[PDB]
Amino acid sequence: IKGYDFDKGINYEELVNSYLTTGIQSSNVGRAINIINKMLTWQPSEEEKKEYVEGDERLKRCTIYLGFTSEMMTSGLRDTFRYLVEHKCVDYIVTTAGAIETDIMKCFGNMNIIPKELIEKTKQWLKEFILDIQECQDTSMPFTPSQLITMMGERLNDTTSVITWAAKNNITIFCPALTDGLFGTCITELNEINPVRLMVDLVQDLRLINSSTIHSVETGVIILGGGVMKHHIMNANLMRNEADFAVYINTAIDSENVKVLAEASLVFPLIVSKTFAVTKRFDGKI
Amino acid sequence: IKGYDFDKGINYEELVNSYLTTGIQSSNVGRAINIINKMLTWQPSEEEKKEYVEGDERLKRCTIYLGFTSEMMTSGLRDTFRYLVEHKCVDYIVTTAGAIETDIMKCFGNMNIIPKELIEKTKQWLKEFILDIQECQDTSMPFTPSQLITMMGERLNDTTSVITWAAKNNITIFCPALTDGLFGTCITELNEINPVRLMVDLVQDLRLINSSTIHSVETGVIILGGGVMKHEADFAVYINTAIDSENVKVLAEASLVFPLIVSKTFAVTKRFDGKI
Amino acid sequence: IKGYDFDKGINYEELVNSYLTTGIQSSNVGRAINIINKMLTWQPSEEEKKEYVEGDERLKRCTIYLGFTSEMMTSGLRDTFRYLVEHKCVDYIVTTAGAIETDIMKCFGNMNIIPKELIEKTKQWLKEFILDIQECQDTSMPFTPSQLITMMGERLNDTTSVITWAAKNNITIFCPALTDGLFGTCITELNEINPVRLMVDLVQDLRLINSSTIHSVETGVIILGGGVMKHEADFAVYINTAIDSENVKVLAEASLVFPLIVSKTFAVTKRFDGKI
Amino acid sequence: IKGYDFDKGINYEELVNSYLTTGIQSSNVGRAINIINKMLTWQPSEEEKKEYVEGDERLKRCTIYLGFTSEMMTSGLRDTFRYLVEHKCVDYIVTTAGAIETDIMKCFGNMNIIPKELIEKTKQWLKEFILDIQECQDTSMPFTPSQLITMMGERLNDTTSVITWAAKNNITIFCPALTDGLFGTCITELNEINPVRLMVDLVQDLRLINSSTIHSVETGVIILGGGVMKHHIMNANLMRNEADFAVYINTAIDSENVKVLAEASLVFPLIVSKTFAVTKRFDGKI
Ligand SMILES: [Cl-]
Ligand SMILES: [Cl-]
Ligand SMILES: [Cl-]
Ligand SMILES: [Cl-]
Repeated sequence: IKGYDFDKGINYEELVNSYLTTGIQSSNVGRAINIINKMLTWQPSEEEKKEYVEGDERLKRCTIYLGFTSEMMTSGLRDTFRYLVEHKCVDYIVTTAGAIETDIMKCFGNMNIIPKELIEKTKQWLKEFILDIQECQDTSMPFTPSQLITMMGERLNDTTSVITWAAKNNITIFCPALTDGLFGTCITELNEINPVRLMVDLVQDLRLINSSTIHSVETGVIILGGGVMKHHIMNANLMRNEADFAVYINTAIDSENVKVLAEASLVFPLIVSKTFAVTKRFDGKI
Repeated sequence: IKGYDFDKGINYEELVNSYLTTGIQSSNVGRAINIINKMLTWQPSEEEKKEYVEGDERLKRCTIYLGFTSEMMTSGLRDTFRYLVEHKCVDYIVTTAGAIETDIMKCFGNMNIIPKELIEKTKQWLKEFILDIQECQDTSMPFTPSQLITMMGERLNDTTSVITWAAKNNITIFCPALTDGLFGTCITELNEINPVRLMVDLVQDLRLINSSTIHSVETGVIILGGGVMKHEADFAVYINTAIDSENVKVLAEASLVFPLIVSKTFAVTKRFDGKI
Repeated sequence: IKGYDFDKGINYEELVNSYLTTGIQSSNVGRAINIINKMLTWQPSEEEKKEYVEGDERLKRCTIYLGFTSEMMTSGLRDTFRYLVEHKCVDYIVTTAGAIETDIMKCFGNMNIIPKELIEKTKQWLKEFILDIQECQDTSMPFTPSQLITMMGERLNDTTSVITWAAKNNITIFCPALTDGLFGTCITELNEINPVRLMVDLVQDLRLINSSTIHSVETGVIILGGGVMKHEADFAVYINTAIDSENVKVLAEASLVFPLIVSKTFAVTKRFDGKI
Repeated sequence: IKGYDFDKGINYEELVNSYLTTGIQSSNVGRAINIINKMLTWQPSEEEKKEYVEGDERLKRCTIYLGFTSEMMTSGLRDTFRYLVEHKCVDYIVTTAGAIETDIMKCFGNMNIIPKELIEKTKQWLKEFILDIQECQDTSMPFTPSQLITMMGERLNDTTSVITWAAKNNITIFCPALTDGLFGTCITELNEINPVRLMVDLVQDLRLINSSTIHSVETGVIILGGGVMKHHIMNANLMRNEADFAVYINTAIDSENVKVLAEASLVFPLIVSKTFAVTKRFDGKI
C-alpha cells in the first residue's frame, strides 16, 4: 500500500488514515486499535456465564485501567482524558506526580512557560483545600491519595477538568506520588507557618487497586508514557501477570498486548477516534 | 488553549489543527512550518539585488535540500517525497544506503515483510543495470552515485517513483553509501560469477554537492531522521526521534508529522521562481 | 596523552588511571571525584563561622545525600553502598521501590535470575514484619517509610546489609514508593487472607527530608541512575546512562565508574568531623 | 556473589574483576570474553580437516574483523587498537569517517578541544599526500579507501599510529566514508586552487571485504559503537548471515554472539586484558 498522494489535494481524514496504514509503527497502532475495541466489546462466553455463581452481582465486562504521565496532562491530551472519564469509558486511572495539579491549574488560566500568578492561584487553592480538611474533616485518621483526589474533584466543580468528572462518575484515580508534586510543596509551605496535621496513607490505595484487578471478570490496561504503573497486575490467582488486554504507548498466559513506539499526544487522539469515540462499551448486564 | 473535544464529533481537520496547538512538540512543528514557508517564499532584498553582477543568470531564490534516511523510504513518506520532486519543491536530495533500492522495489510489488519474489525481481533489475553500465563506463571518469541514480531513474521510467521524477526534473540525489545497500549485494553476487568491473567514484559527487551550496544565493535544509548529511544553512528544519540562521529541531517521528507539515507548506505555498 | 599501552603488560592500576585520563567521559569522571572530595573536606570560612549564633550545636560540615535506584541495589554496588553507610560517609539516602527488599534478599541467598526459595524466604520475612508492625502502630501517627526501613534494619541485624548499618549509624533512608515494590506485594497477599491494617504515612517523611536540607550548613548530593529525587545543592554529582553550585553530569554506567570514584574519594579522603 | 568490599582496602585488580562478576551487564561482558577467546583459539575439527582439498593453502583459523567508530579513535582506545594491529591480533578493520585522520593527528600533537594549529598541520600533511599522488602515482585509475590508507600508513611511518602498523602487518582497513571526513575537506580545499584529479572507487573495496568473508574458513566479528559495518556478512553460500563468532559493544545458524550494552572505552580494555593480551592466537598452520 502507498502513502498519501498530495496530487489529490488535501484531505485530512485520508491523511490520518494513510498514517495508520503506511506510517512508521502503523502496524502496532492498528493492533492497539483492535485491542482497545476488544476491551470495550468483551462479553462472557456461554461457558463462562455458567461459571458465575448465584449472588455474583459484578458487571460481567472488561474493567479498563487508564495510566498516563503528568506530562500528558500538560498537553491537550488532558481534554481527551476528560472526555473518556466524562463518558465512563474507563474505570480507573493511575497517574504520576503533578498530573492532578495541572488539571486544576488549567481551570484557572491557559499555560503558554507557566505564568507566576497561575502557579500562585493554584497553590492558594490547594492550600485552602488542605486547611479546610483540617478545620472540618477529622484529621486523626489519614486520607489516601484517591480519596483526596475525589474531594478535590468535588470541590473544583469544573466540567472541563478530569477530576471533577472522575468524582461525578465514581472513577477512582490513584496517584501514590501525589505528595511529591505541587500538592506536597503546598504541604511544606503550609507547615512552615501552621503545623500541617494532614496524613497520607498509601496502603489503602494499594489494597483498592489490587482488589479491583483480583476481583474483576476481565482486565484491560492502557498506559501512556513511561513510569506510570506496573504492567504486571495481580490476577485472581495471586500471580502478578499481564492483563487480558494491554496497550502500551511511549517513546521509550493468553494475554493480548502491543507496545506502540510513538508519542501519545499525537497518536492517542487518532486511536481514540477509532475506538472510544465510535465503539459502544458493553454495559456488563447479562 | 484546550486540546480536541470529542464531544464535538470526529473532525479530522480539527484533530490535526488541535495537535498543532496542544500536542507535545507542537511549538516546534509550528516553527518548522514557518521556516519551510520562508524557504519557498524567500526573495532578495533591493540591497541584495544590487550586489548581483551583470551576467549572473542564477535563479534568485532559496535552494532547498531534502535529506531522509532509507527507513523513511520504507514508510509511506516515499510517496510524499515523490510528490515533492515531481513538483520541483526541492532541488537536491541526500539519502542513505538502501533508499534507492526501496523506491525501485515499490514499483514492482507492495511491501506488507518483503516477499521473496519481490526482492528477486528488484535484484534482477539492479543486476541488469550494473552489467549494462559496466560496458559504457569511462574508466578515466567513472560514474558517481548521483550519476548512477539519475540513470536508474531514467531506466525505471515509473511515475510512482522518486528517482524517475528526480531524473525528469534534474534533481540530483546524493548517496555516498549506495554500494553499502542492496545495490552492493547485487555487485557481490554478480562478482562470484564473472568479476565485476563497475567502478563508483565519490570525489566528483563531493565536488558536485559543494558547488551547489557555494553557488546558491540562499540555502534551505530539511533533514528527516538521524545520520544523513554533514555540513550552515540560512534555514534549517531537523526532524527525528533522537549567525542569522533560522532553524528548529523537531523531536517527532517524521512519517507522522512530516505529511502534516507538507500540507501546511509545500502543498499550499507557491514557490518563488527566482526570476527578478 | 595516550591510552593504556598493553606492551607494558597488564597493570590494573595503570588501566584504571589510563581510563580516568583518556576514556570517553573521563573529564566528567575527574570532576565528579574533585566535587565529592570537596563535599568531604568542606569547612566554614572564618567569615562564615562568625555568622553562627551561640547555642548552634550543629556539625559545621557538608551534609551528604546519596541517591540510587533499585537497579543499582541488584548489582554489586549494594556492597559499595553498605560500606559508605557503615563508615558514615553519607548522611541520607533516597532510593526507589524494590531497593530495600533486594538488600534484605541478598542476606538470605545469592542472586545469579532469582531462586524461587529466595523470594519465598524474603516474602516470609517481610510478611512477619508487616504483621508485627500492625500490632504496635499508632493510628494517629502511622509509621513512615523511613521509620519502617529503620526498624527493618534493626530487625534484620545483618552486617552485610545497607539497612542494618543505616539504622546503626542513624542514616535515614527515604523511599516514598516503598509500597510499590515487593513490600507491597506482601501486603496484597497478606490482605487476601486477613485484611491488612498497616498504614504508611508520607507527609511526615516529606517533613523530615525538608528539615534536613533546611537545617544543614552545606549540602552535597550524589545521584546514581534516573528517576530518584526531586529538589539546589552546593555540590552535586549526577551519574546515569540517560548560582555558585558546583556540579557535573557523568554519562556512564554507575556500577562500573562509581567504584572507581569511591576508590579516589570516600576510600582515601578523610571526612571533616564538623567540630569547629 | 557480592561486589567489591572496600573494607579490605584498595585493590584495582580485584575492583576490575569485581565488575566482571557483579556489575551491570557483567554476564554479557563475560560471554564477550569467552567468545573472543574462541575466535583466537579456534581450530578445524578432524572431520573439518578432511573436507579441505589439496592445494587449499589458506590459513585454517578464524579470520577476525575489528570495527570501531571514529569516536573510539579519539579516545585512548586508539592505542589499544594500535596494540591489536601491531601484534596481528586482527585481520581486517572497518571504521568510519574521521578515524584515519584522528590517528594521524595524534602523531603530531595531543588533543586536549582541538588546537587550531593541530588541525592545520594535519590538513597540510593530508594535502601534501594528495598532491604527491597526483605528481608521482598514476591518476588515470582510481584508488580505493583501503589502498589510500595503506599508502598513508607507509608515508606516516610512526609506530604509535594504527595505520602505520596496519600497513606493516598487511591488515587492510576499510573506510567507505573516507571522503566524508577531514580527508574530503582537504580534497575540497585543494580543488578550489588546483583541480583535484584524485578519484576514489568503492566497488573494489566492496569486493575485497566480501571476498574475504566468503573465502575464510571461520569468521569472527567485533564491533564497537553504532553505525560501523553490517552485522550480517556474506557466507560462502552467498547468504548474508551473522558471523560464526560475534561481539557487539555499544551504548545503544549456529552463530555464537553477544550484545554488550556498555561504553567500549571503559569495558573494551578490560576485555582485551582477558583475551588478546593473554590468549595466544592460533597460527592456522595445520
Ligand atoms: Cl466495570
Ligand atoms: Cl534553485
Ligand atoms: Cl552532618
Ligand atoms: Cl587469517
